[PDB]
Amino acid sequence: KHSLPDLPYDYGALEPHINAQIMQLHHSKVHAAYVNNLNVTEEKYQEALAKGDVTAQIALQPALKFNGGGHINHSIFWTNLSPNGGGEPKGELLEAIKRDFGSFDKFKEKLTAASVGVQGSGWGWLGFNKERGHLQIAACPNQDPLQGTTGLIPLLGIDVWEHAYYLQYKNVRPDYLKAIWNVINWENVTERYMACKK
Amino acid sequence: KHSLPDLPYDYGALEPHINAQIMQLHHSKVHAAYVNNLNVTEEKYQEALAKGDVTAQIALQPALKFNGGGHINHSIFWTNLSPNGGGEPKGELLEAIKRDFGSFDKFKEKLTAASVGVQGSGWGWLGFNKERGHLQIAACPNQDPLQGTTGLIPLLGIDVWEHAYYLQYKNVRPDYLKAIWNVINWENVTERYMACKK
Amino acid sequence: KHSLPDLPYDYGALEPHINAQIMQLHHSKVHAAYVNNLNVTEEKYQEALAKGDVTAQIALQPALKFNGGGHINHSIFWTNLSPNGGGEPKGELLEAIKRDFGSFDKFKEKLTAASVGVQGSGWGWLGFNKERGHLQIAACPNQDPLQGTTGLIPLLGIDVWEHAYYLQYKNVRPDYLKAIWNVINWENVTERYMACKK
Amino acid sequence: KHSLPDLPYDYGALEPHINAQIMQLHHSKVHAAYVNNLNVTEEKYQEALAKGDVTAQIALQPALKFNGGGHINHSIFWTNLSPNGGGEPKGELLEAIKRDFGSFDKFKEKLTAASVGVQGSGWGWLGFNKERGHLQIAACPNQDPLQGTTGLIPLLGIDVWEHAYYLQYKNVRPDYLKAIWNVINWENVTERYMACKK
Ligand SMILES: [Mn+2]
Ligand SMILES: [Mn+2]
Ligand SMILES: [Mn+2]
Ligand SMILES: [Mn+2]
Repeated sequence: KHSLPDLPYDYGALEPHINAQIMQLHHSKVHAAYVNNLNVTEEKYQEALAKGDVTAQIALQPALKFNGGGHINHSIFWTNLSPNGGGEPKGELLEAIKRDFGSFDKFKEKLTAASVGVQGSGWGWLGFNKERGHLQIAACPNQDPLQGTTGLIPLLGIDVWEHAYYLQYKNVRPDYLKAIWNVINWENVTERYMACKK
Repeated sequence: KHSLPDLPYDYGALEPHINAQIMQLHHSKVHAAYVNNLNVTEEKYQEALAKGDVTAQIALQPALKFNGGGHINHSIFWTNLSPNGGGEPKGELLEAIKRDFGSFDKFKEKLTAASVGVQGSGWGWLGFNKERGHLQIAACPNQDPLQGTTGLIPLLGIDVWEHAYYLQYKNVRPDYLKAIWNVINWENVTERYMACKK
Repeated sequence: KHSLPDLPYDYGALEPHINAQIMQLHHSKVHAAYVNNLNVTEEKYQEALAKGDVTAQIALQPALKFNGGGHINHSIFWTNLSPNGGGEPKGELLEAIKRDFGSFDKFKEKLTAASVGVQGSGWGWLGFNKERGHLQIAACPNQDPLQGTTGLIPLLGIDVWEHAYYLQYKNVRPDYLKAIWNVINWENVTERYMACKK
Repeated sequence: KHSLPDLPYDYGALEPHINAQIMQLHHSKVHAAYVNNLNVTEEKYQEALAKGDVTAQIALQPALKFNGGGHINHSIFWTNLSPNGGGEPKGELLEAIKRDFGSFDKFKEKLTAASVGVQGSGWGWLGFNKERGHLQIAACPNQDPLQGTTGLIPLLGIDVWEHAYYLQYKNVRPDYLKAIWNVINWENVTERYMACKK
């Protein structure tokens, strides 16, 4: 059974960058629903699979990708943030960012560009391309997860669904992007990067 | 030059169903941006068309559908609402709804179902199918407009992008759907229906 | 385990409308590959689901929909055709057609148009909408199956992938559509209709 | 007005790798139809844009991308091939390849895989990412053009629509891919590369 992970910090720990109301709803309501809905969807698919009902399996795909991706995405997202986040990464991760994007600041502009560019709901990602052996930026629609749909290993995700910023930044998504850099947990992003170090 | 239409009522005229803050931002900020961005996009396409630059024309499609659809959708939406809305339609429109959906209440449940079912950003629509000569319910993603992408003539649209309800109803989209029925301008929906009366 | 069904007739039974080379290749190579790949994909999904590996489940969706859809679609297609087919249907089906499309000829026009309209690979379908309780024509891309993706019940499908007609009709898909009417198994289409209209 | 370019060689010049019947049909019928439909669609767009008819502009997008993309893609494809082609490229291009893909053979493996991987109709491409300043392989569905939809610059395209190989290789797309390497115009691919790498 999939389960809702606890936040690594309190709901108001990312203030004033992301306020407590957004965090509380985002975790206890939005993420929570994806987990429960994912479990329900998985149970329906085992039944469909057991009966060899291909039509049912296909009909369940949107729910599985949506709720499953929702669980995958938010689980990573919480770990990507920290009250003591911000600044820049060091060592290998930093060198890779410099190598692949020119400089840390350029990288921030490129991931900001990808995140602000999402039309409708979605996510901006810094991922790792195993085949090419380098970092790569990508944007995903709705809850479509990065690895499941592109093969890239997620390192840092920026949720740009309106439920992630509208209460506080209203329609000005760039203000939200501006603020989130202050709470990025580069320690976690570095750990995920080193995890694909092969 | 496309322009931002004035609202047919004040920003707080739909209270308590849709609060003033949502309306003020939705119209003066969200719709406004689509109009300006649409004008910019159209100007780029005339240049691309004049030079016969097919690649540029294709690259501009997402911006044109997104901002153009945004303008089309919101323009219709404002006219679909009224402080003195609610209740049920009469005459032909009502008979068609009964004929095509069984009853007015069933119709409300079906359009509610379509609207709540949108994964991510989008719209729920009651449209008119000219070929079949009957009403039809459809859901559209992001700002993809009803007529431009399905051929159905829009009669009533329900915006389910989070910027349309999150500030007030948070993650509970069904509460928003529950409330909006109280401000539907059936007089306008009837006018649009009679407009395809041929 | 899914299996390749035998054709209900000889590979050259549909001559001269659909030649024997196309039929033999379509059944013994094309459909067979979808069956094989479906079995492979389904088993990978069994493992992924057992491990609660959401990323793997999602990554397998394109292969499951494509190959699963391929199996569903071609299985129905073989039964929709017959060496003694052609002409028009009778009874309730014919009544539904004239009623929902005006006449049999207008119906041919609509389904032909939907099939010829597919850009790229896909299928044209005459289906049954259990919700509205009436017939409905739809087009599906690649191997996306009718019921699994639209909820409509398949009654008659027209495969417009190039492998279904290139060898014989070359780029003239309209000639292929005109010819296929001569081999439609209306008896089978009637069964499928009476089956969901109980 | 867009025009159908003459082929840079005889229809049977690529024998036995791609037969003359496929070449003649592909150029004189398939590509020709895209050109004709593109001109028709572009003119309708001129009218729609002049009237500020956003709905019509949006409704025309599928036809413009499909036919416009068709023209762009096939125009490049003819130049990427040659009767005296085959072998490997030299100089900077070859350096970029081994560098970005490991070796020429690994590159063939990657592009072949991308091309054979297309489910339904589409293209496999070796492109140039001006942003990262390196080569990049991508697959595009139907006639969606490489630059217009991904921003990457096309260097070499492999058409994997069934009309490009069914007549000769039947359902065995891998045999088609193996054969096409013998006619790649590396001289042309080099030009396109040096052109965007200025
Ligand atoms: Mn979220
Ligand atoms: Mn809106
Ligand atoms: Mn087929
Ligand atoms: Mn082609």
